[PDB]
Amino acid sequence: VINTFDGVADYLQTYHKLPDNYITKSEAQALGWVASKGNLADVAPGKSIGGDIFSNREGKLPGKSGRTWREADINYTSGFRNSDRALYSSDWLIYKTTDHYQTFTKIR
Repeated sequence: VINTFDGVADYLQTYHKLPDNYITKSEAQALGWVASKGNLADVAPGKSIGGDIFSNREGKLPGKSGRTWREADINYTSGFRNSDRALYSSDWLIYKTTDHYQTFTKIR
């Protein structure tokens, strides 16, 4: 696998977790992923980067007391990471970005 904007959006809102094909960046690193060589598909077959906390430093996403944001890679299959991300909050607001977190649009 589930790695589309709608499939992961709907899965979160429901199971309140990412599907089984997602791993955090530090877990990928441990398995041998080196960002510079784009080898995630070779060291972690069928997995995608997801579940890491996203700072929202630039305040581009809506803030709230106790609200925390996480990101997940969307549409990834192999090679270097793409520019598509699903941003999800602890209270289940879902935003999408297709331009490396420059802009955001509400999806759930």
